[PDB]
Amino acid sequence: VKLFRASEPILSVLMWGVNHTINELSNVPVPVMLMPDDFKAYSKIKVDNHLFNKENLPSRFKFKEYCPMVFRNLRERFGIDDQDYQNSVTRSAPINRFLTTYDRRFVIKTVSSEDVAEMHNILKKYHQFIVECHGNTLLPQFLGMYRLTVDGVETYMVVMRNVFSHRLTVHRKYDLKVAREASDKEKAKDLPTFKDNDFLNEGQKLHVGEESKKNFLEKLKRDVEFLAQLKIMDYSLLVGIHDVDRAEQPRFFGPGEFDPSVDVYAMKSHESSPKKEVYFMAIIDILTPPEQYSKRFNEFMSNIL
Amino acid sequence: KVKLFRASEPILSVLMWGVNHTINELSNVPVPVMLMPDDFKAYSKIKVDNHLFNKENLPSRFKFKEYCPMVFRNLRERFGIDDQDYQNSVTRSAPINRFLTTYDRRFVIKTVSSEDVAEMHNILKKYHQFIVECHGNTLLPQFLGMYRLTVDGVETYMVVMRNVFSHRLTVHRKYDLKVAREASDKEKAKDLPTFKDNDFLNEGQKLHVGEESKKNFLEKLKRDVEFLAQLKIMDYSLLVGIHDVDRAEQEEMEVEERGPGEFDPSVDVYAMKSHESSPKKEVYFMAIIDILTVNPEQYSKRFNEFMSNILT
Ligand SMILES: Nc1nc(N)c2ncn([C@@H]3O[C@H](COP(=O)(O)OP(=O)(O)OP(=O)(O)O)[C@@H](O)[C@H]3O)c2n1
Ligand SMILES: Nc1nc(N)c2ncn([C@@H]3O[C@H](COP(=O)(O)OP(=O)(O)O)[C@@H](O)[C@H]3O)c2n1
Repeated sequence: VKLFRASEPILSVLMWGVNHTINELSNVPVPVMLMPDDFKAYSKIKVDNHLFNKENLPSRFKFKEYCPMVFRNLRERFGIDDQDYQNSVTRSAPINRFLTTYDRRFVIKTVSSEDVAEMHNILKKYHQFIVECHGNTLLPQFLGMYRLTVDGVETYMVVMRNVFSHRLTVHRKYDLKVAREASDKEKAKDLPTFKDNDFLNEGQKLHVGEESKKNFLEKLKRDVEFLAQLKIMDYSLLVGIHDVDRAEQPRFFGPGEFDPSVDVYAMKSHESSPKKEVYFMAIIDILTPPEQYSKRFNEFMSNIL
Repeated sequence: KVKLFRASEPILSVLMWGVNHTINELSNVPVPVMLMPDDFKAYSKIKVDNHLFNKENLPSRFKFKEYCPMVFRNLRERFGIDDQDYQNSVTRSAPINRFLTTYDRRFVIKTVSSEDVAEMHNILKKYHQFIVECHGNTLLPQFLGMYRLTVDGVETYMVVMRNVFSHRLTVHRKYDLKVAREASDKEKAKDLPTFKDNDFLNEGQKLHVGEESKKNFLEKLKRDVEFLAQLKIMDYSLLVGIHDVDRAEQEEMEVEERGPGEFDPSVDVYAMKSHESSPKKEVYFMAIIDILTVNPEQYSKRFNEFMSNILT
């Protein structure tokens, strides 16, 4: 029995709605191809119960899913099974607006109306790019877009795949994009989002060796050249470090052990490295709309190995 | 596994979608220890506005409303009907025939008026109490769900109930029994006509069910019609259908050119096998119908006296 019991009611609706839309979709055949109307399409349901099923859901709420055929195909192209997607959203309420599924596999971010407009303006070219690189990309991986209405207030959310491991703790984090640095305020939280400058003054490097590095650089170049060819900028590269040794301090998951089909942004450290670490790296914040930025970004990221 | 909801008309496509949706939603709702009064005033409503999406068989825009869903789910249980069976008979394939039956001939769906829905509401508490007191064994209609469909801004009310006839045994002749009424020359020349009382009397058909079957039938008919009278209900009928075992044998064999008279009382719940010493081997289906509405007490008495006189 799925009760959709959640930390907040909007989360109960998110769970009900992803459950509902994924079931609905399972009755819609998979097309030979997507058509242009699939990029202008939407699913909308309005719920007015009365003295019924009110234990965990509101009696009245609205759920809208944008481009359901497109995002279903994207999910497939990212290797994500539709029932797995549904289970991570509905088996248990998401947690900590910014959320993750109970199982830490997927991320749910509240977004603006404008960001939705921007996702639409870029969706056809983004889908075409996803297919051209066979799902192997450092860009955000959008798995669904939804509009929730509960108490006459609309809330937009985008579900995408996590950059970090769903099982390996990320010990330090950096956000790379002038000069930007972390506040005495930011620096005082548990795991701070340190910006570029503080990572430079710290002097950490990531040794992945030539073989890994070459193909990684290939993929980063492809992504930023695409984002430039769409005149998008102010995007960042998010990078997280996991120290196996620190993690140390009946089937047992091993130390620094992970599944690359699941933690798709992860890389093991090279043999010639100071500490044994695992790294997660991917591009973020790509919905706020120059080409020159592509150049500075790629050169910046280039000098770490 | 894919359900397409393909139907000859959009209303049936919505019917199938809605029974599917409501039975699934219900599957996440715990089954209560008992019903509460709010369950008799409750309803579920969904409104669907798709756009350039999922348009092959469903309208892009439609609404579906289910009345007292907890109650009809309990009724489903008390009639021995599984919810998964219910949804499958309605949604594996479009129903056929407004008044229609599911593809598998198990269940019947009748359009009704708004007033019929109000009347079902006013009587539902006492009807549920009656169903539970008789452990589901009754000749009355067995209501399994009540729905309101809106397609092209038009509301259509529908009641799902169990078929009086067998889902496997062919009904060869049928009557509607309650002054004097008979079947029209229009009716009398139709495929399987609805013969009224007078044609049954002038024809002189009788039903040989043997003593024990007759006695149990008359006992439950008395309980049922006293209930309907205690509800000041009238204009209801007794529906009667005849299956000739020997004829069914021949017509299976004749389609072959190009057991017999056995049935499941768990499934064909209005059915009765013919007495051992009976001219022909027959099966009978009999039930009360049309109860969503000169004196009701006299109606009960006369109805019971009449129907008493058509059995052996
Ligand atoms: N005795 C009783 N108890 C109830 N609990 C009950 N419930 C409904 N009925 C009646 O049937 C109609 C159903 O559609 P409703 O009219 O209710 O549908 P609703 O009111 O949402 O919107 P509409 O105005 O667009 O139709 C009602 O107007 C009544 O005529 C009820 N009757
Ligand atoms: N096999 C079967 N099983 C049932 N449960 C069942 N219930 C009702 N019928 C039909 O309802 C109508 C009476 O109901 P009513 O609306 O007053 O007359 P019509 O307008 O339809 O002529 C008649 O056609 C009955 O034969 C049924 N047939």
